[PDB]
Amino acid sequence: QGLQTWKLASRALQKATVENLESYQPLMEMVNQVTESPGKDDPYPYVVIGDQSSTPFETKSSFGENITMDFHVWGGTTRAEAQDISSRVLEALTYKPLMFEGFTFVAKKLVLAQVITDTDGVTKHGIIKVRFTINNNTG
Repeated sequence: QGLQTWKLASRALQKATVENLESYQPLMEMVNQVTESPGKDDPYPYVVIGDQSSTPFETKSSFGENITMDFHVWGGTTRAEAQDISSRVLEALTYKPLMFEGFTFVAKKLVLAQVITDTDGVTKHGIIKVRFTINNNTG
């Protein structure tokens, strides 16, 4: 009953994560574009959900006991807005706690995204990588 009882439930946490993104009223006034991949050519500031680089290779399965979700945000302004888009997406992510209908997973990962201003004239973008673990998933 507890072998690989996730599968569609783990990816449905991305739907529950999309439910904190749709339930969080301050984020929608900041983006016109919270979408699950389509709308990459839509107006700035805005966000698409997926993965970064050549992360899923041959299979799209994050080892065994893990659920993985990445968010890619292009605001395109200055240093304060990159912390506001990144803090607004994580503030949504724990605004309403992550549960799916009989299934619990906890956000347990170590990452960093740095906000910087360069002399060469670079854009401000936020790349967010989140992993949720079923190991001690109390719920």
